[PDB]
Amino acid sequence: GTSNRDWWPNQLDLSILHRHSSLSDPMGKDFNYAQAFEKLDLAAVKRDLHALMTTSQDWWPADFGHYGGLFIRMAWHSAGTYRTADGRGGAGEGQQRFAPLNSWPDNANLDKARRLLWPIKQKYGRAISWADLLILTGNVALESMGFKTFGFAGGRADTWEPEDVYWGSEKIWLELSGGPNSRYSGDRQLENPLAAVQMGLIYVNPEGPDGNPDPVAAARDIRDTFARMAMNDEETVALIAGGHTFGKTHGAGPDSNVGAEPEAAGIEAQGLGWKSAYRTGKGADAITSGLEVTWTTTPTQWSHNFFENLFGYEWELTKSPAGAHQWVAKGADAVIPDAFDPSKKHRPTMLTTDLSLRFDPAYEKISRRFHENPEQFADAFARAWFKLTHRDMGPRARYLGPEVPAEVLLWQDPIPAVDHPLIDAADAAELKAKVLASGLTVSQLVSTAWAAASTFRGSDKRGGANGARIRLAPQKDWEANQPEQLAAVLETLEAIRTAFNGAQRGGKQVSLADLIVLAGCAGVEQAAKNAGHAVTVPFAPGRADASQEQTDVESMAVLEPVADGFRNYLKGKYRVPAEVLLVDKAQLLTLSAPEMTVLLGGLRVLGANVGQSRHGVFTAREQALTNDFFVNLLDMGTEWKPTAADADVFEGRDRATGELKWTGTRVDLVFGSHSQLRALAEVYGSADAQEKFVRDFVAVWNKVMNLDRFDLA
Amino acid sequence: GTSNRDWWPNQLDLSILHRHSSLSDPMGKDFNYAQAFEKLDLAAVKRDLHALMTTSQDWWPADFGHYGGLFIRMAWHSAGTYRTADGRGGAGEGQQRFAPLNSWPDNANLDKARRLLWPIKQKYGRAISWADLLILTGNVALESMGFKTFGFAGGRADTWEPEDVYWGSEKIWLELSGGPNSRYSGDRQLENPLAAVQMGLIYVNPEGPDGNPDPVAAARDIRDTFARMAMNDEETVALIAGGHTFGKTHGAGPDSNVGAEPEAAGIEAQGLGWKSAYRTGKGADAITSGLEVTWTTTPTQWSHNFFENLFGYEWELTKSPAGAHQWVAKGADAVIPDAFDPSKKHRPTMLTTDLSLRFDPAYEKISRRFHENPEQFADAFARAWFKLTHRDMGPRARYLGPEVPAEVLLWQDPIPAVDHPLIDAADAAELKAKVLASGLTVSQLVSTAWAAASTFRGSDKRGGANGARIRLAPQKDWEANQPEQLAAVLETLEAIRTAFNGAQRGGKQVSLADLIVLAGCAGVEQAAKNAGHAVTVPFAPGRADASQEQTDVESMAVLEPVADGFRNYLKGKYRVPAEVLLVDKAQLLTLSAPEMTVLLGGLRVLGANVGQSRHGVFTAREQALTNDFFVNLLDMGTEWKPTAADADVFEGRDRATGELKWTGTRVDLVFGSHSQLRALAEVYGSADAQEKFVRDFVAVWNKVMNLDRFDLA
Ligand code: HEM
Ligand code: HEM
Ligand SMILES: [Cl-]
Ligand SMILES: [Cl-]
Ligand code: NA
Ligand code: NA
Repeated sequence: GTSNRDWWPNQLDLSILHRHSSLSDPMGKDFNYAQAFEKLDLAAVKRDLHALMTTSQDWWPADFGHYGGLFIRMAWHSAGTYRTADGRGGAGEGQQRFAPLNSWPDNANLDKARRLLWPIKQKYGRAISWADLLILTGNVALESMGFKTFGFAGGRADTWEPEDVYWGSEKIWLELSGGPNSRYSGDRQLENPLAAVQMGLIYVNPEGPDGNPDPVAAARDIRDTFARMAMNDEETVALIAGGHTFGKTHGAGPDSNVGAEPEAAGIEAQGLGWKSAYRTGKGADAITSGLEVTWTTTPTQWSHNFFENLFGYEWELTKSPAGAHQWVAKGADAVIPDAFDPSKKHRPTMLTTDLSLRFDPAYEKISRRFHENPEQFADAFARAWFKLTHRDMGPRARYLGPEVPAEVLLWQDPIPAVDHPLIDAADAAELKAKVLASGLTVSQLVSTAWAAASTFRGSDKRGGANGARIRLAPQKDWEANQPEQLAAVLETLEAIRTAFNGAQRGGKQVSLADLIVLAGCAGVEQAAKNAGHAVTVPFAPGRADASQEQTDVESMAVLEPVADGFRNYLKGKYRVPAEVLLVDKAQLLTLSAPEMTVLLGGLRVLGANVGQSRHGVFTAREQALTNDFFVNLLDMGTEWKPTAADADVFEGRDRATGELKWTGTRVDLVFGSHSQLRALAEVYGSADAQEKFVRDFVAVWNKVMNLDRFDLA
Repeated sequence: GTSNRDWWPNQLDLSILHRHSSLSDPMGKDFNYAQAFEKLDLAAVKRDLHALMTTSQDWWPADFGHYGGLFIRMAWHSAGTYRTADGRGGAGEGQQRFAPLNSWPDNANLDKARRLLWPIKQKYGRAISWADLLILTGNVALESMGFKTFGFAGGRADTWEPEDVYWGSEKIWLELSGGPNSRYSGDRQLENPLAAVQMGLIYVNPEGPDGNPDPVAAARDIRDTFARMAMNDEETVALIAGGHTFGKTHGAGPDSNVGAEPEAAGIEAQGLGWKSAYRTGKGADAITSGLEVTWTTTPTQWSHNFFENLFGYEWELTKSPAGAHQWVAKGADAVIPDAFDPSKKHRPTMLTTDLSLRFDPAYEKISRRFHENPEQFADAFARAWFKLTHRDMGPRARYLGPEVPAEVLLWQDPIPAVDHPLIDAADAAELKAKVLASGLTVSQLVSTAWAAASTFRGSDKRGGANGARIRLAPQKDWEANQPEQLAAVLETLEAIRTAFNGAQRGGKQVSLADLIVLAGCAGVEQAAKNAGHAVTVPFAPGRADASQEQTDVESMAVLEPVADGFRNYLKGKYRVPAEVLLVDKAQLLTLSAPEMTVLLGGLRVLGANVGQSRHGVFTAREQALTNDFFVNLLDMGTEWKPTAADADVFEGRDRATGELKWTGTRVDLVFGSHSQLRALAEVYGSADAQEKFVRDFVAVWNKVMNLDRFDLA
């Protein structure tokens, strides 16, 4: 059946903005997962999970009699698709159970692990999400084997369809680099926003870079991918050594014995895949990655044997039974247990990528300290495992249940507690009046609040106006934020705040974060008034102000908007058309197409553009909140042509006279071109639409202002 | 960016069932288009449309000074995508303004027509939909030019994204037959459900079949395609001769002058396409189809000149200026006006397909009769134009405004008025009790009501339980409907009805239509009681019984379910996998994936299967309303394999014992395979879900029972 994507393969795609509708959701519209989880008997689930670890099923027999390793692997893959560049991936939505992740080659046989979990998911039903369960299972596996975890938070609600993520352009699973859709260029530079070396891998190739078994060069790939998942050297060493304390790899026979991945398998396979023709197909004969490595003498017990072996032996290159490169300690005795035959033992083995921890010089220092000081290794691994599995969960206010760690970590972008009464409605009105009396303009007010709030991304729930991090490094100096203009606005708002707080009794105070938002609300109210409409913009206090010391500057970098079509801003020149970047930003802000459309057309005429550019400012009453953008954009009396200077800027001239009326960018003019967006623009540009425009604009503005307000959830 | 569709191109696609969400819709959730239209001043819109007809715009100058022809073509094409096979296409959703239809070659320059309408759309806003406006504008064009229409109904709500329609498999626009994705096979047999001869055409090729200019062979294609659009010979001759009484074609220069269609055009084209490099590119120089024909001496006025010319001359084959085949009148004088130069005239011309109306023997008889009796021609064309443009609108209860024709037509599948008091809640309880006392079983009561109601399709809003057409030819004899069992149930229900109606005072009576549905309700109630649950199923009376004479048997044939996954029924063997057919039927029924899931799992355990098949009946308590289907389908204790006899039937055996537990079809087992469906099955198969399953099932049941109930909208 030929589709629109087939006829017009480069048209913009809006269906990313309408995923996750009420239509696809089997739960009622009022279902609240946090309420369900908060009444779950978590202790009882964990007891069930404990028992499962050593209850072997014949259709996928447990190695060593214990599923713990398989489950740690499962939970680390659940979390391990995360990319800091856009916050997509991670464990937070349980996406491992949907395409394409359920069928990535790095997730081979995790379909078995997920299936083992069904009886428990079934027992507790909607009170524990799959997303929570994958992670909880990994924790319980660690605990069952003697490892003390740092804690666990619930609150990952399940999702019901695949997320739309760019995982790369290769059309072949695992394609080595250098092909026609290579994700590398230059001196081994991986394209943003990717965080893996080959399509269908979690991070790196366990045999080495493009299969070359050189630990040193494999370390460079480890470091790069891990950094693109927000982990530094110490965290990376702790995570890899920690995880490979447990279990084993599977490569009992040649890879060609393994059949179709789950999305390709027959219907009778009932959602499982990688069925193997090698011997029994499972257990002692299992083939997963094609490597055959068991790291430690006690694969079902926490120990410090991974570093004892890594440093204690000299290693030589050998091949698994499937032909993959791996390493053996030939000088060793057969000290490693066999997974099923109590009468067999094996020599110690390692992956290329494990040897990286000893032969990369920066890693060796850390490895050695963890070898000599295994308590430091256990503490690091516990912290990094928590971070790994909670990195995309958002503000601590979303964390549920009795096991949440009390320690506040810098990576969580922490917000201080509020310990004082909040402003009320009359106070908000008085502050809005003081703000407008200061001389700050509609444009200044709207721009500053937009800049503060629109760093939010729903992918990992980082960013937003809570914290007032706009006033701190590095946000204050981001080019999009107009650093000198922003400094003048913030100074005036801070003086207002100081005056208001100084006049209060009884501990009542307003935060700067709240005032930035409220002042943007005043700007929108005044814009509506400029257009002859009295409206009240809703405003919810309770934001707090974070300090510089509570703000990791390096980790904030990935939130910098380099493209923000809402402010007609592009930091430099990109391969991807600006309209594509606009939809991407909309998806991250959780906006539908209609909400995107209303919001942009309003911001244009409020003076939100960076630099006060006239591009898209299709009004003669700037700073009045009207539907002028759409009425003028859709006026057939105006003809548009790309400029000679810049093919991405367009001039709109009167069709009869040739007089120049407006200029625009691709972001502006897509609303008059794309057939779905233009149908939207038509609604808002019609003669009956002034009231609808204003209401829908105020509603989306308020949505944006509240994106990180999980304290009010 | 590689997608799931790329990796797994034949995996089932559920996003068709979650199109048209509240997310993509710019109107608020409570917007009611019928209420908006009812307050429109239709007389005012029509005056603006009359003015527009002769308000020529320089960017697309009106032929003969009058856009009427262009607009009739625009309306005919809006309605002309309709296929009786599935009810998809047609004018009823305004899909002409979206991909792919906005860019079909046959809709070239209709983007201009649509744009001429924007000032009117804009003026009236939400009170007139694009979908209604296209049709209204065609009617007003006809009226402007002297032709009295039969009527007009409003009520076509706009839609906001492309509908998912199978338009064929060709990957080349306009591809001639016999290619790798040929829509023809055999003795020119067009594949169902298609109703056009080439990809991107409305019906036929105006040059002739695959471009060969034989009017007789063209006639065969006209007859077949028009019959696939629900028109017979009389209506087809009236429509083609009526339409080509007006206006002209456009082929002033070679097609190679015309540029990108709208979805491929640059952003500066602002939603328009087919920009031409030939001379001025418009007006006297216009290129649309490549043909250059003007049919009549008065192209802006209704006349009898089409048939005078058709019969009055002998025709010679010639070429337009673009090289296309067309016909010219032998020895004729230059009597046809030029569109722009009052000093030029032209000889009469015709398309191959116009000559079909004279050279096909059956058409010639009709054409002659219309030539001799032009009042018969006028009346038939009025009637046919109304049918054309309203065929997908559904029951008359949907028709809005002051111009709706009072005459009831056979094609509207008319339902008689109700002229008596309706049963109340006490009466409903009394009838449900008599139904349960009669001996009829849960399976019989559910099956019959399913059969009556599940004929509805939302594509053209035909079918459903109103009417009690299940008791008439041809529904009573459909294989899916189990004709002998159906007759036994109808006999018992009719005796209950007769007894009930005979005991009433005043004119209170229950229709058989209502009783069929009420009796199904009772069956679901009894099923829930069998499972130990106390459930009341909602019921809305008000259906009436249609007569056989109000039920066109040939037009009902296209509603026969040849595949009905909900009854585990497949009439024969199809190219398309049964799961694909299931989703297609769910889309027709307007169900989401969750609704499809709940409904199928319930139907299976209630005994709705055709033939009492055990396939999918995964319960030991048939006729009790439980979530057994899901709990058993997801039990990993059972292993599934395709049978030796039939690869599309599967056996579920105890994994440890080998004992046979169940059998299933692909429709059954897709719920345990497809990763989105299995996620849904899991919610309903969980230990906390029995009550939710029951409630959700009763809701979807009632939805299906009410699909055609536009008298309660
Ligand atoms: C450089 C990073 C890493 C590489 C290349 C990698 C590579 C692999 C490979 C190839 C397997 C074998 C899969 C099989 O054949 O069954 C695996 C197993 C395992 N990995 Fe990793 N690993 C990485 C990091 C991690 C991390 C961060 C964790 C967790 C903290 C982890 C935990 C495990 C566990 C527990 C297994 C055992 C699975 C079982 O017992 O079934 N690994 N690793
Ligand atoms: C066998 C069926 C038909 C064929 C093959 C056919 C073909 C065509 C073509 C090729 C054009 C020229 C397009 C252009 O170059 O501008 C056209 C124009 C038109 N047809 Fe048809 N047609 C069919 C049926 C219809 C019907 C059912 C109606 C309406 C009831 C219709 C009314 C129009 C009118 C009004 C125009 C004139 C457009 C103008 O003045 O711009 N035709 N037709
Ligand atoms: Cl994601
Ligand atoms: Cl459609
Ligand atoms: Na994420
Ligand atoms: Na339709």
